[PDB]
Amino acid sequence: NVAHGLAWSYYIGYLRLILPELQARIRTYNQHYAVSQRLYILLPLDCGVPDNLSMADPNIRFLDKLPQQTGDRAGIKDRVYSNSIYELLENGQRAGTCVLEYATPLQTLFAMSQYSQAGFSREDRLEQAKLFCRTLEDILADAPESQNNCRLIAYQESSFSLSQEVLRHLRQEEK
Amino acid sequence: NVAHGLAWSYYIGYLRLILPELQARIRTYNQHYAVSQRLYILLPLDCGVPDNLSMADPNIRFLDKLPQQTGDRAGIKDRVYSNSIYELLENGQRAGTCVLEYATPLQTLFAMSQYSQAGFSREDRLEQAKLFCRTLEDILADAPESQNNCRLIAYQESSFSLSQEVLRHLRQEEK
Ligand SMILES: Nc1ncnc2c1ncn2[C@@H]1C[C@@H]2COP(=O)(O)O[C@H]3C[C@H](n4cnc5c(N)ncnc54)O[C@@H]3COP(=O)(O)O[C@H]2[C@H]1F
Repeated sequence: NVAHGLAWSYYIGYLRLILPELQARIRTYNQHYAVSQRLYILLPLDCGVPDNLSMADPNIRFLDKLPQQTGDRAGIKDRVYSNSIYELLENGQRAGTCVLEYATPLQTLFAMSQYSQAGFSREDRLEQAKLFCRTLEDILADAPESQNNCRLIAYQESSFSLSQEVLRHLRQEEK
Repeated sequence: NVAHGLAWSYYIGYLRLILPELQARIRTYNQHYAVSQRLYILLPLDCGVPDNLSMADPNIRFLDKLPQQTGDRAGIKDRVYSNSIYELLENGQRAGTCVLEYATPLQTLFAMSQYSQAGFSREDRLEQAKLFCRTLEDILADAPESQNNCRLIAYQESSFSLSQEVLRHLRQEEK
């Protein structure tokens, strides 16, 4: 049961910090250049987390980075928190724009199954992925930092489109 | 037993990535400006991890940052990995220079004890801190990425000097 600590580390280390300042950083980018107002976190339950989001789906294109967020943390001066903005194509048309990224601990969970010393078996990846997604959902429900500033996209994979899955959450948000 | 996953997340997410390129980044800084050749990770077993290293000890002074390390990870373009270099004073004298930082998961472990939903009790901080330090030691022993490029400083706290503790590991390294 190591997915529980990873979910809390994901909140304590990442989301508790960037979410309060997130909507102010998006308004900064929009005024100089639109992008939706919340961060969309991808949660593939098969634990397949590609490093390059454009390879997962050609219709997901990188556009530009948000302004950086820096702070002194654990002895590191101005540790850099940056997020990438993606345009989601549909039938050759720009169907939306948002800040999109995977949940890094999912791949961190994936890599633990390879190492023998971790004691984490391959068969447990899906169960711990659901637990990570479920524990993260329970955290952000009571999290004061998250006031409708974050959206979690969880899915299981033989035809599938991540652009359509992301666009689904985008369209329903506009209502 | 959540400290086990945090140690592996610390290795998979951070040390597996920066250590292979670490010694090349130090040689870059030294040639333009010396600093020791390995990264010193602070592991206070009381789980007290200040954000500003200069507050922990006045004799630990920030000097300058290393060149950044960037890579595309989990959908984020050019995620920034940066480390701070510190000069350690002794009796008003510069007694050494090295890349120094705390282990971030230690504070991440510390914050989990506050939240009730985490199910992590305050009394377990010391035991999990030792387990995190011990599990991290077992990982870096078999880690091919770590070939004498990293040093772990673990300690327990009524007179104590972190500068003296760090300088102890520095002096013994030179032999
Ligand atoms: N660049 C860096 N400098 C210093 N230490 C770093 C580091 N990268 C990693 N580490 C160490 C390894 C450990 C687990 O690394 P991951 O497996 O990537 O899981 C991270 C992913 C997410 N996350 C946090 N910051 C960002 C960000 N800026 N961009 C995108 N995702 C982020 O939050 C999780 C918990 O973060 P943490 O700071 O509590 O623990 C980290 C820290 F101990």
